[PDB]
Amino acid sequence: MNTMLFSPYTIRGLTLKNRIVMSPMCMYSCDTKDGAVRTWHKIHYPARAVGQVGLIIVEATGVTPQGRISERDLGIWSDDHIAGLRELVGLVKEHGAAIGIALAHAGRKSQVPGEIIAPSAVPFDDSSPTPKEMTKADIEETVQAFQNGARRAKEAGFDVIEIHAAHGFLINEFLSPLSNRRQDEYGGSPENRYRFLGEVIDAVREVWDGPLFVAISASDYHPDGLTAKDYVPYAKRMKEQGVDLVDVSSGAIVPARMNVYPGYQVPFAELIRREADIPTGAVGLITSGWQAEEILQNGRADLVFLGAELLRNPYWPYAAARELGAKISAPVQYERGWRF
Amino acid sequence: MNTMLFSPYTIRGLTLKNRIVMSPMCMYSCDTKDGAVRTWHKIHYPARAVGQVGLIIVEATGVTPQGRISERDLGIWSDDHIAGLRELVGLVKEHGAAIGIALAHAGRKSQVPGEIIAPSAVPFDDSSPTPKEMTKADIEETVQAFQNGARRAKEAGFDVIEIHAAHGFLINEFLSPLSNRRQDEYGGSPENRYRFLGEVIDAVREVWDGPLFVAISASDYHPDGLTAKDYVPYAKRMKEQGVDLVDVSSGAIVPARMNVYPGYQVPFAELIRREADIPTGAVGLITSGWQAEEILQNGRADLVFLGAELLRNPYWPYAAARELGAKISAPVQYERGWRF
Repeated sequence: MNTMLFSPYTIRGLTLKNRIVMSPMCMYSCDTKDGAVRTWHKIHYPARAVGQVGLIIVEATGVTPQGRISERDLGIWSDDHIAGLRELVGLVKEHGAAIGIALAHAGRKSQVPGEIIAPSAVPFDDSSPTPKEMTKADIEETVQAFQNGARRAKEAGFDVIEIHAAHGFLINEFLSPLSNRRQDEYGGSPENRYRFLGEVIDAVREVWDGPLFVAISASDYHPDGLTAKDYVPYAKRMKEQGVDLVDVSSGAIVPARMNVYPGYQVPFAELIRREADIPTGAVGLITSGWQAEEILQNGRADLVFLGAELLRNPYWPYAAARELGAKISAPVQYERGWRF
Repeated sequence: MNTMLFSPYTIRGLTLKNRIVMSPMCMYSCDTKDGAVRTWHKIHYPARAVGQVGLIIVEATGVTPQGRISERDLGIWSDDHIAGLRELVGLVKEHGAAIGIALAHAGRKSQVPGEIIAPSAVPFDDSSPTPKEMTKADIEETVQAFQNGARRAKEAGFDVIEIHAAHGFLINEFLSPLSNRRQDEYGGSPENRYRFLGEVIDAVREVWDGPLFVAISASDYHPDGLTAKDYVPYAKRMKEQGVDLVDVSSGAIVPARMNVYPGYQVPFAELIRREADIPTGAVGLITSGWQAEEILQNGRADLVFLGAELLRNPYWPYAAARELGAKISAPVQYERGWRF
């Protein structure tokens, strides 16, 4: 009847109607290949809003055309993108939900034709292009791209920003010593590997005072790589720098074996939560409403992030609320249809 | 593995990918009160298309402003409506589904301010306005409105048209002797009560050669009213007149007791099907994929029409296909998410 999953959650001054969040998931549907928002996105994202998702994070959006994963990604490297994005914001908020955006750079895992960049000139695998080692100029400009992305997102009317430092992409690559072999201030030590992310958090916080997430991969799944222990100092640092919540997933820095099963990334989300004393978001194989409730109720995370579950059902919250016997607001058009 | 629910179904030359159909359900979301298509409709209808519904019938659309149920309904009484509707058609078809529209007149059950019309000047209940008995001129013009609605729907690019003669609305009111007390060619006998619908089917068929549904209420649930027996001659007539399928629901002509339970309108849909030798669509409380499969497999109907089920889940076909272990096409963006 009276559950935690469907309880409000305030981040800074922004209040989410529930703890359900849509994770960023690339839709590869910018057919115009210019980072533009499209018909697809205007159907896809508000559908989850209608289904009572409390916070919807728009897919990894490239801060530069270089930093796209693919050519068919969304972009925010130009003021021309603000209008497309502002409409998307309107269409999602109109139907109840809050909206965020994952500012992203794909680093050495970019599949865009041409030069791709990374902290060190070291490919993802045997089959991947070797990226260009970044100059201090490249670094500064990339931090600047992130700041501009944030400025644009603010102007488009987003409620939340997520700095995307996960899944083997640029920022994640600086953090992991597998990929960061630099011998200047940006590599070589725990504090140095953090600096890139740190300057991005500062750079974004200059132009944006709203709710701020950071996505991480808490484990590299590699003997010589990082583990969730390593992100505890980093999360403590993020807290001081003003990061409000940590979106805790894992993996994808280098090819690796991964044991996948229900809530397999929850203990990462909890370790960072308790040890760094910072709010976290759990993600990855959260099927039922029951399972989400246990996560929140046992202080494992503060928001449950959903992925395929919301691709499989955009109205998953209604399904979960039936399963938990909870009362939630139906759009007025579906009140009688959602017979409680 | 290999099921009937997810088998094609060709009507005239139009082939539906499966037997799933979204029933027309009024959304009361024309806030501009001018019959215009709106943001709401452009999210609502393509969401079900994305979820692999084979045929989506747009809500009861008023052929005149008088024939709206409410002021916030969709309309098709003007050529100005063609553009709004053509876009909606585009947004639904773009994402796989076929699209239809229920041409509607609300008769004496209209709640629009001003004059409402009916075959006889007899209200719905004690609490309802008394309608204006229709002149032969009124009749002709109403048939003409229906024809124009069809012409516009064709021009907007709809694949299917449904003449809405159900749920106690205008055409249904001519058919039922509860509501039709006329003593001219339009009332008094079984053949006379049919004539209004008959002239509408002819009038629509003049301007439209595509797939044509007719919605009926097979039972008035009243001792002196019609029963599904009575719609067998009428369905035989509809067949000759070129009607391709009959959308068989029931009730709502006058206030009445209704026993409601799973597939409670299926035997209506089957009687008309076998006895008139015409394709039918079953509707009303069809929860599972299992239950839909039995209907199709035992020749009870040819398409299952869905209502609240699709308000509760727009991707119900995916749910049903999991339940039946059937292979269906996911939009390319959700292929991996819909892991089969």
